Amino acid sequence: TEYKLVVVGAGGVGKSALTIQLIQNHFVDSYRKQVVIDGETCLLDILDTAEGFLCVFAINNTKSFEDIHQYREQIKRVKDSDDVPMVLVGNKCDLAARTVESRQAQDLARSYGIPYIETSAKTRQGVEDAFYTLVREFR
Ligand SMILES: Nc1nc2c(ncn2[C@@H]2O[C@H](COP(=O)(O)OP(=O)(O)O)[C@@H](O)[C@H]2O)c(=O)[nH]1
Repeated sequence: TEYKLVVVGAGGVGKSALTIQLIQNHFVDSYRKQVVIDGETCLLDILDTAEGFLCVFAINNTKSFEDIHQYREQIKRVKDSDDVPMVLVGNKCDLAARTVESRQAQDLARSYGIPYIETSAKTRQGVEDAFYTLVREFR
């Protein structure tokens, strides 16, 4: 179950930090892990890049947010669908240096028909929520 939770974003947004937090539960390749989400026991196979896509930007990195659009166009163009499980993640919410406003990310996730989750991989704030939210978009 559950290919491939491909985690994709601009360098240094926190794709590695988020994933290892999920798998290895510590703040610092592919991973497979049996999880329970809303009662179901399923397998996450997670591709941390260097079926479902976790699209990550950093809330202090404006370029990494504007890159979101290219990732989306490349996803619609490869799955031939405007409904492929995908979640927009605003990482690094623990920082005060926010150049990307919550509303912007949300208005973008809106026009895509996809959820938006603000996260911190440093604190584990909202990490399960982001991945588990990606799985719920399959259902
Ligand atoms: N303050 C803060 N720093 C972070 C967060 N996520 C990642 N980092 C830092 O950003 C650096 C690079 O992030 P990384 O996990 O390598 O993202 P990746 O290169 O896209 O895989 C790491 O040294 C982390 O310590 C976060 O949520 N908050």
